[PDB]
Amino acid sequence: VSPPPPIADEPLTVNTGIYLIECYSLDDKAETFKVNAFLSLSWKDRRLAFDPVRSGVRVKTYEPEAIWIPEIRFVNVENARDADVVDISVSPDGTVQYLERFSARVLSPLDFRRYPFDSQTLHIYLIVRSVDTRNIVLAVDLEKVGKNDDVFLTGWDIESFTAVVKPANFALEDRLESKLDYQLRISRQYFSYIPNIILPMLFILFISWTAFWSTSYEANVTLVVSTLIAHIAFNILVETNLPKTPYMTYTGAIIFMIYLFYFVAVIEVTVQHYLKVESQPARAASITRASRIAFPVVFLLANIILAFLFFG
Amino acid sequence: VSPPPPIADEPLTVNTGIYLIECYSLDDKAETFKVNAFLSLSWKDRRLAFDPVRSGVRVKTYEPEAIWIPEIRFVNVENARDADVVDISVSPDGTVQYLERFSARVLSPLDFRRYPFDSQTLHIYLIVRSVDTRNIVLAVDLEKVGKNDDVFLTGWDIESFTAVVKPANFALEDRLESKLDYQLRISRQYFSYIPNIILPMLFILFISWTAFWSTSYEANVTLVVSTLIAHIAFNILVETNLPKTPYMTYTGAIIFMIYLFYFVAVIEVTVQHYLKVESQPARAASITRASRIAFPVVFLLANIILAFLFFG
Amino acid sequence: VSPPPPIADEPLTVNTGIYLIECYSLDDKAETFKVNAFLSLSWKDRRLAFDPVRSGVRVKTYEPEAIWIPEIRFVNVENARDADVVDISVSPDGTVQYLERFSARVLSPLDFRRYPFDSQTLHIYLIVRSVDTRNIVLAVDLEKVGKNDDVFLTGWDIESFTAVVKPANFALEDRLESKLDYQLRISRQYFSYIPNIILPMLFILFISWTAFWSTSYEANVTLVVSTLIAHIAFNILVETNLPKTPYMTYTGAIIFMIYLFYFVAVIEVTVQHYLKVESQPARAASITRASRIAFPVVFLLANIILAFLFFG
Amino acid sequence: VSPPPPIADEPLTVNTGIYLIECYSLDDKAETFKVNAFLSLSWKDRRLAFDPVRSGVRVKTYEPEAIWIPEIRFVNVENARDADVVDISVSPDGTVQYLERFSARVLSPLDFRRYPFDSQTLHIYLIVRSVDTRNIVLAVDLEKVGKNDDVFLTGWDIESFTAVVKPANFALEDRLESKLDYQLRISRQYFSYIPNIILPMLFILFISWTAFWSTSYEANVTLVVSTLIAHIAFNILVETNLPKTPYMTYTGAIIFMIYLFYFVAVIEVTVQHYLKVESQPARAASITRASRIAFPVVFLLANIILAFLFFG
Amino acid sequence: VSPPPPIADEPLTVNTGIYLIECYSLDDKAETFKVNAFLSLSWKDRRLAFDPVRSGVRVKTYEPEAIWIPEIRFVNVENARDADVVDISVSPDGTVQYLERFSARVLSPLDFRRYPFDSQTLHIYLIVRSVDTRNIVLAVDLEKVGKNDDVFLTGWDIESFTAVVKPANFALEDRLESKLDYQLRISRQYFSYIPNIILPMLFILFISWTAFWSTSYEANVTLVVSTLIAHIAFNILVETNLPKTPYMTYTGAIIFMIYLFYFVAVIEVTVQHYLKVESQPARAASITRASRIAFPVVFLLANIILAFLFFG
Repeated sequence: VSPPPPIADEPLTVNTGIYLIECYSLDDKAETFKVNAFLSLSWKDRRLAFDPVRSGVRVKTYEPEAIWIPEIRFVNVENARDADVVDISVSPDGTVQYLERFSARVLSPLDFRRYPFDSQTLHIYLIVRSVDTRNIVLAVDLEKVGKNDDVFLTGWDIESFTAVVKPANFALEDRLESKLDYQLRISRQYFSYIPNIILPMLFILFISWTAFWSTSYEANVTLVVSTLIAHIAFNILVETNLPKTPYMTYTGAIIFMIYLFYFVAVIEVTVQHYLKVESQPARAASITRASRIAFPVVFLLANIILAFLFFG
Repeated sequence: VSPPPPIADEPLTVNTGIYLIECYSLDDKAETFKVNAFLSLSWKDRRLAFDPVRSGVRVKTYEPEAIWIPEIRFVNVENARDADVVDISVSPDGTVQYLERFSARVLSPLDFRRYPFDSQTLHIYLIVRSVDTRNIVLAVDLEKVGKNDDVFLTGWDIESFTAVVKPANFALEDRLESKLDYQLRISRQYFSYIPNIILPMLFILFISWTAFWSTSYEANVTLVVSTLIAHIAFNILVETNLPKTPYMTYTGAIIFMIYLFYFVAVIEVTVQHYLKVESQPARAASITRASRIAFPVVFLLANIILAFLFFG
Repeated sequence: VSPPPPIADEPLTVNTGIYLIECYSLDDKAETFKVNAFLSLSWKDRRLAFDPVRSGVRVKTYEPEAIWIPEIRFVNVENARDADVVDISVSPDGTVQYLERFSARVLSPLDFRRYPFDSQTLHIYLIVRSVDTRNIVLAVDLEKVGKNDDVFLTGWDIESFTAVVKPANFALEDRLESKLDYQLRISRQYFSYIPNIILPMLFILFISWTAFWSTSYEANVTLVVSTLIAHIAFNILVETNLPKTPYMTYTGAIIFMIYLFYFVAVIEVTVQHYLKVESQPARAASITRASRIAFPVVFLLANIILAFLFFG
Repeated sequence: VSPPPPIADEPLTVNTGIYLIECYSLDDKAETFKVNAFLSLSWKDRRLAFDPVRSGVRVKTYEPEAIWIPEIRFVNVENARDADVVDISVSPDGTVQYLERFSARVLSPLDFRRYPFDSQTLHIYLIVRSVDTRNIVLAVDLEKVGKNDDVFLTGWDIESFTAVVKPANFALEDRLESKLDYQLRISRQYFSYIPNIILPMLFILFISWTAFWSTSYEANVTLVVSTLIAHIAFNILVETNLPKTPYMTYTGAIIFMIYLFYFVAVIEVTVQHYLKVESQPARAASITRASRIAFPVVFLLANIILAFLFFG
Repeated sequence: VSPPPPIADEPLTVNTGIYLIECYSLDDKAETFKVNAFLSLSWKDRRLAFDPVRSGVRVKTYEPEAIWIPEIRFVNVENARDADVVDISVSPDGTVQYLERFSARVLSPLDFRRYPFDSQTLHIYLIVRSVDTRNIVLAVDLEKVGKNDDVFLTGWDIESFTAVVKPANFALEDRLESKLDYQLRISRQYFSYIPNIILPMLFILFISWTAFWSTSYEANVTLVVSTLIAHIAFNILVETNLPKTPYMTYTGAIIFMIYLFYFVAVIEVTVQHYLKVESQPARAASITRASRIAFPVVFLLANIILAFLFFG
């Protein structure tokens, strides 16, 4: 029951790693996802061993639950994980092997700075409660690095799983060596969003620019205002896909720019009508001809500037 | 309590099968459904038997819970199933019969590539934890294949239940023989969707094509833009039935095509008005007469191409 | 603890019945409702009795929990019911009385074929697990038939509670005598729906028919298309009351007919304008005068046909 | 453990009362609210006493949990309450004092007949399970009547808490004396609703009445139909505040009247245009001048009639 | 097990404090947030000590769970907290140290009087149950004041954590010394709301004011009414960000003012048209020219008045 005594005068090291089996339910609204995987642990019990038997009497000895096992916990998942022990075995000179399958609901945030073309990083953290004087300093073994189990996440793809680092944890300067970090890097598949959220809005905006080829005030007014109403309705329609956030994003900037363009178009139409009424047709014609070219060029330049600002 | 010893030098085989009673609540948003059924198990205990009695002293002997029973689990359902044992009986030469009714919330995904005319396949998986050296390799008996209990699922129909296969499970090259697969094949009843989601959108689109029989710019502009607004409003209305997905589907392609058609109609109306203004009525009349026939033919051809692309 | 031995050579019969106290929360979206009631049971223990005492030493003897009681379960409610035993008493020649109050969340479907004027039937099912050889065949006593407790359900009314029948249950040809059926018949109060869902839609539709008294193309186009937009907006507004279903209903047929009428009105307006443009005013006037009478008559005839089709 | 024996030949009376501490979360959709309060109980143990000690050896004696305490339950709250015992003390001649703090989720319905200016009444019910022959008939003490703890409920105000009555409970003519009733009377603060739900709708309706000062058919048609669309959109916007109910309310009647007024306005505009077309301008002018005054007067009279009908 | 006896004739004082680790999920709809922190406690056990050992036999003695520890509870969080004891140690002359990490779902309300530019204050309350005669009067130590753990809350910022005060709790004049108060002061980051909720509404309102530069009745009517519809649609779009409240706020006043401005604009347009019809063009021109300047000035003055009224 008791942990191995500090005979080696060196903290016990526990090599550990996880192996993914199936992950799913990565919703953007609650920043939650489910992970099912297999967790393995190793030991540094080489100086001594409670069962150092090496003869053929007990080949591949397996220990019961009475032997000591480390207790680890995930600091992100709410409630507690469900683990079922499946394999315990002790080799000569200690170094027992302990495998199990678990399930948890990790809590990791997302950064929607580049929502359609963003890359996220899901984090996994675990710690071990120290006992007596010797520490339980953890390490990582690259043989059981994980993944490689044909696991697929819909709407995303996986490029790496561990990139193992050991950041120094800090909690009121507690007596903890470090905390293990597991960073699942993913990328979004953005092709489906182009015909669904991007192109219809551009088509609606381009429809409103046909008012520069007409001289009817009523038709121009109807076109511009009804196009604004249609844009607002489309924004209501696709409000679920767009992320509600307390900071500034790319799509929000695009939408604000579209609103500004609608306002400027209304102003231009009113100015043209007023100039035509006061018997100055040449000025109105010149202004309309200039705007015909000015509007798309300014739109493209502003889009390029935003793309260079929002993506480095 | 202990499993039968390996006397036959052959892994114990457990014939098993399930019999549906009632299934319901197949919602498309969460990809969840509830299953209540009866699970039966058989044994290969023919080499020996803990109760091999064959005389008339104990006719149709029934075993208590102290005897060993296999432990199986469903890898898809969250939490755990609720099972109530209803019948245990031991025959001569072993071969005990063990029946129960259970309930679970299986987790199976859906593929909405052909949402209105799609066919799904719900999956059931179970495994058995091996004990000692002999394996618990599973099999299937066609006598208890299941279904045939007048079970009905609303909005769908059932064509098959098992199509029994035994895929070789893989989890870090573990020592598991295989995993049982149960595939419930279903098909959707698509008749109700035609008057509810399909025909109104086509009527709205066809309303906008009447602008090719008129020469009033204001009336044409009002017709086309208000029809676009009505289309967006209808899309908002039926957004619950249409499935939100991260890939490309059939209805999404149709909707994008409808948006493109609206844009082209606006462009054509503007071009006709501009040509009429510049004192070229013959060209405008010819363009309108050509478009009157061109638009429906192109729509039909594109629909045929999409139907051949999205259905093989 | 053990059930009465089969001394009478006849299966033990358990007379049973429930008495409603309060039912509520009948939501149409989840097809769920809550029932609180009192359940009573009787016995056929007349051949013998474990406590057949008839003297005045123990007047109105009450048994403890050690005596055997039948175990029943509801096959519709998820999880389990909460029951608190309140009265146990044994009379001469057996025939004990056992009363309790329970609570459950029954699962019963609804058929929205005639949603505004429909009549539903909530179902309650229970079974008893047989022990030994004698059966526990159930029956019903009309004295405790139930209801009659001033219980009111909002939005509905109650006309009957039991209509006691005993359908022969079937589950893989199991050894079960039958299953008790309790059918709570209810009817909906439809008066509130007429001024809320029906009349506004008819008013909107009738507004669009005023275009047959005008000769202005722009006014007619604006009227019809804006009325279509208003109809779609109203349908969005009342989408919660209308039931989402995978089959064909009455309101859905009415809405599809309204869409068809809008399309035909647009076609008629376009035809009239085209005929007037080509210097044929008499034909346009005759067509408009004919349509003025044709539209309401056809609407009424189609409504009558639908009412005779959807209600026998 | 056993209750006091019937020595006085009179049922034991338990004086009881509750003292509010904090109440919150009064949502209109689920008709649920949370109550945290302190519950006190008294006894009629004056004929005898299990601990009738009156000397100075044990001043202010406090009893352990082994002594008998009444068991009460709330018939409205689902699941069960959470109670923590904080004070037990026995005085000379019995009359023990028992205080605790509890929490529950009471289930009380609401009547939205006068939704903006309504007064509700939350109900609390509790009963005691009788033991042996003597009854546990309950009473009320006005000293601990409750409230008076600076408790505030947002959106409402409190005018009374108890108005203590003892209705005679009825459940299959059971042997229960009565049931305690606690009626928390509240009133809604209606000032915030006037600028939020009432005034904008009236402004929208009044906008549509400007069509009686114009002679342009197209402008009148646009005004009336677009105002109808705006009214429907506003109704969609404020659909959460308005209560969905299966009976007739005040706001529903107002909304139906507004729809009727829109229909009559459309009819009047069409009639005026038709009369003007047929070379009868005097009749159209007289009708418009009459309607200018007729519409507001009829609206006001109908509002007064509805206000007298819906409020006695 | 028993608390220290009252040897010092002075109530035992328990110095306490919390140290934040991570807080998240501050949603405005449910007024809920999650707190994970470390709680420390001190003792006044200086007069005596159950383990007053001061020799080197037991250096840094640690007590087991058998020793007495105070029991505290949070009066705001529903259900109960999850605490894991991590450190117990007894020093010479008592003064034990007891640390743990906990988690809870605190219940604190919010005041949306100045929703975009508001400052909230989350509250934490705890009490201790007194035992015997000596009190457990609590205090605060500024060394462990808390925070200072690089904790960040999205959408807000933190300026203070404790501002320690000890309000005198009142509950039916109970025997409780006081209740500890912990006030986490936060401020909202309002920059993102300006381009998302404020500027588009102002642009829509300004679009409607271009009707004062035109003399076409139909164009003015279309502009104003369609702008009103667009404003209602935008209000529907941003209804989630705006807080639903039963009192009067700043944004609600702004929206009501915008509705009033729309109504006045409609009235002005109608008056101008009526005056122009009756052959009084000079009066209409003067009224339009006056309104051109009057509308923005009145809007700005009303905004300034509201800003001075709603912010002191």
